[PDB]
Amino acid sequence: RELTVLDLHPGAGKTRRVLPQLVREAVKKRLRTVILAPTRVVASEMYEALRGEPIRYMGNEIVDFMCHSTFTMKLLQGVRVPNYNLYIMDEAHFLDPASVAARGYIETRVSMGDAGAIFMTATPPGTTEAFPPSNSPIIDEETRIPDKAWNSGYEWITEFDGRTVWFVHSIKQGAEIGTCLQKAGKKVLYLNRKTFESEYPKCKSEKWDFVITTDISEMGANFKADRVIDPRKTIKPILLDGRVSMQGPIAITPASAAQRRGRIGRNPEKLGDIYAYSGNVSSDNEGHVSWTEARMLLDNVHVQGGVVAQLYTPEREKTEAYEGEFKLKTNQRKVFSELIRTGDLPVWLAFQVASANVEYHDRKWCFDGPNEHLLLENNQEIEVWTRQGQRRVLKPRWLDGRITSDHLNLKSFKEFASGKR
Repeated sequence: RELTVLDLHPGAGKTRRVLPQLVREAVKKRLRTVILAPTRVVASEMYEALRGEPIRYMGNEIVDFMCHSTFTMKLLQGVRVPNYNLYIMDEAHFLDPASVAARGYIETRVSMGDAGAIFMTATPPGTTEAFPPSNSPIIDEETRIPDKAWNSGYEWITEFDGRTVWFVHSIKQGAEIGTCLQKAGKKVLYLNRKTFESEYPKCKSEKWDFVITTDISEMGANFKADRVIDPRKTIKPILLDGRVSMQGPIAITPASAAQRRGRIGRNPEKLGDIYAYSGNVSSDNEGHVSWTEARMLLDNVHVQGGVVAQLYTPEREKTEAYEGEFKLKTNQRKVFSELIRTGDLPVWLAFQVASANVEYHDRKWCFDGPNEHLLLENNQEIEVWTRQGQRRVLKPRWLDGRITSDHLNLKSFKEFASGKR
């Protein structure tokens, strides 16, 4: 039937209350259903909320549940995916290109009349409110926030008896801020994609004064906190002159800012909660490779009885690509899908390699580019050791700034270039 968008503000219980209602209805109506979580952590949260329900996690069951990226990767790999009657997408504002492609694919099956869909999120695509409702009033305090260690000033930060979640634009920024806070006698927990599964539980089992987080905590994380500090900065990959570069710190989106603030003001009986913020929000993000990458994904997804999925309607404004531009042949597509899935390469970079007819196991492109593609970290080249073992430096045929944007990306690419994956 229909694509229903339910805007439900942070704390409204999308997962804990609304999702079970939706599931019970779909089970009763005998609708063949998929539930799409943005992350593995949300996935487990949903599981807990949905115990007893006949759900298939990725008896008999007509309801499946998996991540956005799993969904669109299955579609890319051409492994059969059910012709679901109902698609429920959680956190449908998520800008990960796999989420953007899933939206477009889902809206297509709806427009073709194969299915109905429900998109859930506080901040629907096309909408722009940085200060959504909350369970309890939030004090919004525009203020000056340090971007680095400080020796003096900023006493509003440290003279605070409650718990604060501070969003940083990078793991690196988090280390320098967190360390300054620890030197000031504060107990800090660091949350990023490396540290999350072990450190996040500690937010419940330990006493803490600050959580220093990257944007990983914008959706997957519930804190019992009194304050969020949010400089509203990110670093984003921008496509320019046939290469991807990290540009920032730049303003975050209204959706992200709403998610960040949405960490507090969630107990109806608790009034003191503060959102201490600085800077603007921005929807000017067409330069972000993310949108190009969505099209690279979607151009390579088959739709039975239909044609190339366009992006979700309010997101079509984000790209100027023509239908089928990024479509690959069968074998290039396999390479492309595995460069992403197993290689852990960013989508745009995987695309460059695959469309150049490079085979998946052939890593020579990681070393034989022009000198202008010499990768640097801490201002120095990165010497690696391939499968045979002698002196090569990282210098890819195609330049994607994400390779060296943090230590997790760099280590993953060194492993890839060495032929480990």
